[PDB]
Amino acid sequence: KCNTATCATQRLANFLVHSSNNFGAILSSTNVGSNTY
Repeated sequence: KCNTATCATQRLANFLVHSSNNFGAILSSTNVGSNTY
């Protein structure tokens, strides 16, 4: 354990870059075909 706000933000940060980025990654797979995907 680091210090919570430390080790926690470090894990919390793991979902920060994933939970927020993964979105542009899905929106990035819809009109990718435009036609009937």
